[PDB]
Amino acid sequence: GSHMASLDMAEIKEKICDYLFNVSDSSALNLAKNIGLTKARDINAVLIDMERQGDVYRQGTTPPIWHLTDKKRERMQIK
Ligand SMILES: [Cl-]
Ligand SMILES: [Cl-]
Ligand code: NI
Repeated sequence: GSHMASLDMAEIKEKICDYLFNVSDSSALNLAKNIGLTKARDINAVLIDMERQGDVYRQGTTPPIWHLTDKKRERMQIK
């Protein structure tokens, strides 16, 4: 919920990266449905931390839809 340095949170973060990059942009609710419903609070915590760092952004309110940022995609893809 805070333990961003744990193996467990690194695994949730890569599952989020994998989904947002290879599947699509997503609500947090849909990420939990795909990654594991019992991990919703850690998914929310990782998204908030990635947002603070400019690696994802949220779009809209009901619910917000999470997207990879251009800064993050530039580390992953060619222009
Ligand atoms: Cl990542
Ligand atoms: Cl990836
Ligand atoms: Ni934590």
